[PDB]
Amino acid sequence: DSSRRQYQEKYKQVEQYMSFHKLPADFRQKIHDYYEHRYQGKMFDEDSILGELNGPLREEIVNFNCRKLVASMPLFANADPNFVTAMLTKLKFEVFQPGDYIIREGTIGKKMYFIQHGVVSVLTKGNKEMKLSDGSYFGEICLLTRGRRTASVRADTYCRLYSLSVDNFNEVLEEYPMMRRAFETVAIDRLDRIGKKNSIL
Amino acid sequence: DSSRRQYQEKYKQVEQYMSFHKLPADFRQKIHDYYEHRYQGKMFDEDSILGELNGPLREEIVNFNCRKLVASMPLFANADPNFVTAMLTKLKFEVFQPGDYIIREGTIGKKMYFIQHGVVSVLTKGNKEMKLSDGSYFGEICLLTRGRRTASVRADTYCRLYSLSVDNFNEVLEEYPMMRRAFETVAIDRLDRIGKKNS
Amino acid sequence: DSSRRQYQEKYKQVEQYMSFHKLPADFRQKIHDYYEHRYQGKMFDEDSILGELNGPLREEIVNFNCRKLVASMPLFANADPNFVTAMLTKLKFEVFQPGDYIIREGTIGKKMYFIQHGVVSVLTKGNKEMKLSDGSYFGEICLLTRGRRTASVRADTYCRLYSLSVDNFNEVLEEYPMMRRAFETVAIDRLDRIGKKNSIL
Amino acid sequence: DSSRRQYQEKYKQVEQYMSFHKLPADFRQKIHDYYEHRYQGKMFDEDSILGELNGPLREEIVNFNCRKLVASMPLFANADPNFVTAMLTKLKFEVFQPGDYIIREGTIGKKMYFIQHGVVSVLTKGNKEMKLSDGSYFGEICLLTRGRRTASVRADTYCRLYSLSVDNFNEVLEEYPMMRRAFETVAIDRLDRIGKKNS
Ligand SMILES: O=c1ccn([C@@H]2O[C@@H]3COP(=O)(O)O[C@H]3[C@H]2O)c(=O)[nH]1
Ligand SMILES: O=c1ccn([C@@H]2O[C@@H]3COP(=O)(O)O[C@H]3[C@H]2O)c(=O)[nH]1
Ligand SMILES: O=c1ccn([C@@H]2O[C@@H]3COP(=O)(O)O[C@H]3[C@H]2O)c(=O)[nH]1
Ligand SMILES: O=c1ccn([C@@H]2O[C@@H]3COP(=O)(O)O[C@H]3[C@H]2O)c(=O)[nH]1
Repeated sequence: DSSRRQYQEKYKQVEQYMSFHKLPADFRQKIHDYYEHRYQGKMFDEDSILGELNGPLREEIVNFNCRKLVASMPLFANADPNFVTAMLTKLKFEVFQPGDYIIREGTIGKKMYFIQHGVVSVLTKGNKEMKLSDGSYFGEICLLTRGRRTASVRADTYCRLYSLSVDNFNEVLEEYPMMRRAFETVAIDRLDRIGKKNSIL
Repeated sequence: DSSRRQYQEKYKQVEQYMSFHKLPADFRQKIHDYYEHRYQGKMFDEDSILGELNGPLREEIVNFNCRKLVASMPLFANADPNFVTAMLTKLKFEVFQPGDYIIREGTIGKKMYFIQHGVVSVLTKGNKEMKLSDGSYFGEICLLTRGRRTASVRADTYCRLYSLSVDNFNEVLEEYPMMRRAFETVAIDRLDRIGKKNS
Repeated sequence: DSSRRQYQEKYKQVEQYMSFHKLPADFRQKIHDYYEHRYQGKMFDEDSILGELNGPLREEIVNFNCRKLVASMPLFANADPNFVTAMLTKLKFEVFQPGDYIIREGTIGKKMYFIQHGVVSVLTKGNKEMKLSDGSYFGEICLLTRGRRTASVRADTYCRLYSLSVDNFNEVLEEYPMMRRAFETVAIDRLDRIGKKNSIL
Repeated sequence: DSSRRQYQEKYKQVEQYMSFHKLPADFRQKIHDYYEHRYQGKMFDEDSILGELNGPLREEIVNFNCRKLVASMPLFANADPNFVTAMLTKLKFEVFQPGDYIIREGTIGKKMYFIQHGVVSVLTKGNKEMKLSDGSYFGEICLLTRGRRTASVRADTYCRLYSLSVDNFNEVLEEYPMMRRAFETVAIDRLDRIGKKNS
């Protein structure tokens, strides 16, 4: 209803914005396709909806909303239910298109990504490409070690991801410190592959 | 008028959201019941409204609105009207449904709760249940001690509660440091019952 | 136009809010009278208007908007034009009604007030009442000394004031440090009256 | 469409505000001219729009939108495309009218400015004027040195400028510390001209 009307009205705005800034045709279609895949014809002010509720309802919703991600992520498959719930309530749903550089090597990293659906290539200067898909995560090394992105990460298909900010990452880890090790273990394997023998983890 | 219509429009938007996210029907009904009890057909941007006023008017409005809560609460009984006002200004209104766990034993606590109307059960592994009702509060132990929750608290009825965050709690206690003692006395008696001591 | 329509629509909301919370009749009329005196039938999103402009236009507007206050305040009558402009751009216009306690003794003070128009009584426990009016300011002692309100301040008439927050106060004073003395001088006179011989100033 | 109407509705609201505050007619016309040049009949919540997108799309859009600025600016000439993107992401678009003092000698500086289109005069007490135009920047000295503005800068034409705050400047320079040198070199040459040295 109004959710569809909000999609339509906001897409209208986007169109006007693009025409005003004279974006080329190919990019306008890309933006079109992004809205369609990201929102599917509906837009909600989720933060204001969830804000209207209480903690327990909010908990149940984030838990059900992220059921697919939870299922496919062994980090989550197995864990303490309060840890999961704390993680989930901080995640931000993001959609990426084929070709997008989600992460650029050498930049400073402020977030990590969990793959619900899609395929990404990890491109490290100095090494071969490798691929990550459903139930993998990436970007954890900068959150753990606060240095620079050790590789680029590029979407190969439409990717539905959930991002976590560094500050949120540390908020959750200060509460469930025993869970840090799980990230670190994955991080050490990846650092080993790219020739960083790394004690900090 | 527009506030009844704002409720109507908002609840349709919630229905649309639940359908999009494919939530199960009984959850959908749970959510419908929550809105009915929480908002009772009307919605307001209270932040926008209050923010259009001045301090004296907001103070007056908060005291008036919480006059029943305040009279029910022994904490406010002997108390400085400025401490009362400081507290009220910082409370967030919340409603819970029967069987909701407001608090879970073992988790980290960031808020405490005052009861305006309803009954809750305090569920402590290792001890008998106890009930709390109108004008008591709970959840204060982790705000004082920064430990884990010592008990679960479950809504037995519909509960209308006002929550106070740990940051606001400290702020107002920084301001009225004589009032910390009242909370400590209660906390101490409940720690005694569950066989705990804390220096 | 829409400014009047926004007043009317927002006053409607207020009315609904009050009926819902069952406020008594006398207080509803007080709120009515407040809207009428504060807004005069018009409402603007000033922050969004001023946000649309640039610095120089913004400067000219705050300067003209506060012409009356500037005129009647010797602190301002005389001062460096950049200091004034910096002060003005931080002030918040507030209206108070006869009987209002603007400030309560013993509380912690986070703002001071400049009187554009109106009369206030300063009520110190332990001393006689005194009055302040157009071109006076009050509440400066807590901003300077960060302790407790040394007296209550109650509106006797409709008062049109401009408030300044402590953080804004210090922001401006870190830039124009030579202006602090002016507040301190007034503060010392008032502290003397209420029996606080005070070196901190 | 709605963005043309948003301009119309917004400008009526500005007219209402100016009438309420009793601003003089020529100021009222000044403000009318500013809106015409700044917004050119359309208004958008760019924050809301961009915020609906993702990082890759916002990056693409910012680079596309600033392609002329970037090509005009020698600072970006040899530069890492990630440093360029970091900077662009932090710029705020601003327009000034002829005779506006963008900066006043002697005041405290919190921002610097890049010129996309227009000419400014640099007015230094004690020295001859100089002009700056498309692709130069100014106001960088106080961002580096945290002193007072060493000169006034006045708009001679309509000026379309992008501003960068001191906090954002440091943030991006924290990230690309090799780029600080470029700003220093310019700053040093301008300090030389006004007979100043700084260790
Ligand atoms: O051989 C490798 C090297 C790295 N990576 C990922 O790429 C990410 C880039 O950002 P980051 O450096 O914050 O985290 C990195 C890892 O998650 C990988 O999966 N396999
Ligand atoms: O015997 C008992 C034990 C506990 N309680 C309450 O349950 C609360 C759970 O969270 P918390 O640990 O921060 O605070 C606790 C108290 O407010 C109680 O009333 N009686
Ligand atoms: O004899 C007196 C005593 C005090 N006062 C004012 O009352 C104010 C109360 O708040 P404050 O303590 O932050 O600042 C105080 C002064 O500005 C006054 O005008 N005359
Ligand atoms: O001879 C001169 C002197 C100065 N300037 C510029 O004017 C600016 C004024 O503010 P600021 O002091 O932060 O930075 C200064 C420079 O960018 C210049 O281009 N040539």
